Amino acid sequence: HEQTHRAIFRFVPRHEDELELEVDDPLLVELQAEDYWYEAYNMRTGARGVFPAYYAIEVT
Amino acid sequence: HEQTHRAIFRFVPRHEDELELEVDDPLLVELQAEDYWYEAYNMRTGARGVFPAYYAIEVT
Amino acid sequence: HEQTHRAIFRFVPRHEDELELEVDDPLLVELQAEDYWYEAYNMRTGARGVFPAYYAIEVT
Amino acid sequence: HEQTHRAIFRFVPRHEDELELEVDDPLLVELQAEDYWYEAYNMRTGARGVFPAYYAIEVT
Repeated sequence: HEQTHRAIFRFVPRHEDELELEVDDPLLVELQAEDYWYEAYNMRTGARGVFPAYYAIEVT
Repeated sequence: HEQTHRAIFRFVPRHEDELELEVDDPLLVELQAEDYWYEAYNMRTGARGVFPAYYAIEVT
Repeated sequence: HEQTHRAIFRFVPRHEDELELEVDDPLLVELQAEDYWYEAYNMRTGARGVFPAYYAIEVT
Repeated sequence: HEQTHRAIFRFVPRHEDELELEVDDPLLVELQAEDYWYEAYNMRTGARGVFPAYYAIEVT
């Protein structure tokens, strides 16, 4: 589908379900959990996973 | 010992080693890992654990 | 229009085009430049100007 | 002399006196102005200048 967010901080995973993030990485957020994590697809690396909500910003 | 940082965003753990954070929580960071995670002690809840570096700011 | 961000750090200008920021100041970001600066309107002081991107966070 | 801080956010100048910053750049802060700006020397690029205080953290 289409790009919803952009990563603003670098995020390096420590757990299996976490998604790696480079700054300015295009993201397609598929779910915004109630516990403040985002389930998304990294369009640069073609990878799915979760990451802390504050590491990304919407693109609008 | 003494307070080094202050949590600025709310962080809810998903993994055993992660530390829960409320906004404005006093933190005593014991280690600043090279992969961008902080090992700290939450002075409000008396709990140890790790969390994403950008969720806290130094107090000076 | 409506509030988009919130200032999180105190920012005191040094140049004519920079916008003064108090912590927790409501901001209406009108443009997110590609060089990492934000052109915004401070709803508390009714002033326009630019400031470093990391000094504000979206409100959602 | 010796390294005092580390840049944590990317900073791209807009004015002559501002100092460019890459994330994790070693900095030798020479002055901590009262208006929240830092006059420093970037040890990676060998350049002097000023930048917003919150973009760097001490190394201790």
